[PDB]
Amino acid sequence: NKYKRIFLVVMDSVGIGEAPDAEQFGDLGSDTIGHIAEHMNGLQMPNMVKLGLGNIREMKGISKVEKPLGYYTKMQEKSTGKDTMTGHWEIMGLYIDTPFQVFPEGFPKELLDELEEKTGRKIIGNKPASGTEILDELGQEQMETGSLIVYTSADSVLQIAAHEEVVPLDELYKICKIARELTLDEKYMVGRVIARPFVGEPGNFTRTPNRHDYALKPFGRTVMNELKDSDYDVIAIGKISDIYDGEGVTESLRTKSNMDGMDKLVDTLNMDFTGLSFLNLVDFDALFGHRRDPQGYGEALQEYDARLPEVFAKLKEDDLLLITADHGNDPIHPGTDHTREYVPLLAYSPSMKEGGQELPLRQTFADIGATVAENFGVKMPEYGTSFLNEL
Ligand SMILES: O=P([O-])(O)O[C@H]1O[C@H](COP(=O)(O)O)[C@@H](O)[C@H](O)[C@H]1O
Ligand SMILES: [Mn+2]
Ligand SMILES: [Mn+2]
Ligand SMILES: [Mn+2]
Repeated sequence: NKYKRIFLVVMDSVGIGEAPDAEQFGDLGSDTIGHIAEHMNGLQMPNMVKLGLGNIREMKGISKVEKPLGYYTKMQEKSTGKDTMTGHWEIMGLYIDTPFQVFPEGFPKELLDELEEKTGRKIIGNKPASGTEILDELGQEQMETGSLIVYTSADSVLQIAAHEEVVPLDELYKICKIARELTLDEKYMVGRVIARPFVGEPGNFTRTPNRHDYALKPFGRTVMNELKDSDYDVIAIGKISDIYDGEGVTESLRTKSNMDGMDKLVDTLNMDFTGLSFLNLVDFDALFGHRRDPQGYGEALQEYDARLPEVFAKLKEDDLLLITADHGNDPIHPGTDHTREYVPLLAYSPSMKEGGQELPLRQTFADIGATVAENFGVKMPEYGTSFLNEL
């Protein structure tokens, strides 16, 4: 093998400008990093600059360098969707024709009626809301009627909330399994069905740790699947394991923030393993992208960049670092959904003694999976062109 360990970092939603097909998604003028850089009056990311982020595209405070540490380019998404599942599944060697849906006006009547008819329970709510806001509004009604609080977020989820003393956990889990079967439908395909049990009284409701997720498996066997079957290590950090529904994962590390995510990346650098370490930094998307907060987004990027020098110091000669994104989420853009954007790609190894160069534009996210697969000599994915030999 050329590289013993590959460390892949997904900076979630950190796009680098509108894709060629952005108009179809209503995403013209979208530019995640660029608008953040403009808002911040110059983004302070000297370590990403040294890798060659500005060499991909120059933005305010992000300039190009003569000798970048590693190789640089951007990737174009080939799959139909701009959601998290689609992005991550493509990265690992798949092509997804059927996009996952978001529901800013609530779920369609047809789906809710069929869920009512199958469960024998009424449905209240049907709108985007946080866990705290929806329980204060409809929690008391739920307790008194025995109905189900169905709600969503800015992402592709269907959440069902019910009181543990009123609706038993096992009954709530069975309802979510039915909801999962009904949402395996093109008209209303959700990425994740989430059980949201809660306890307490009107005025003081609290969500219990009895939360259960019901996700879909990737539409095809991934490079992660092939690595695991060939006895390689596949360490998932953050929400990576959940996104792939555990497929191809040998070990999973839970994180609570971006800084905690970088701590667990440092933990894997200290581990004697052979294979892939896979990190997702979710804060960019969940906290700032969807909430349209360019200031908080900007600060988070600067906080992330300041952690990189320690990562550079720990990388060995046979280690490869890959930094990318799964889609865009422009914090200065209409609505609450993601943006169809190019994603940056940086590939760095300390063994690159004379630095890196420009790679050809990656026509699919699957080029990463193809590179990972060729490196470890496992079955090549159906989609993607490896850039291993260019490095
Ligand atoms: O808790 P996570 O990170 O798994 O987040 C989970 O629930 C969130 C709701 O947030 P809230 O609690 O404010 O309603 C969703 O947006 C997200 O898709 C889901 O993975
Ligand atoms: Mn848009
Ligand atoms: Mn994402
Ligand atoms: Mn999102």
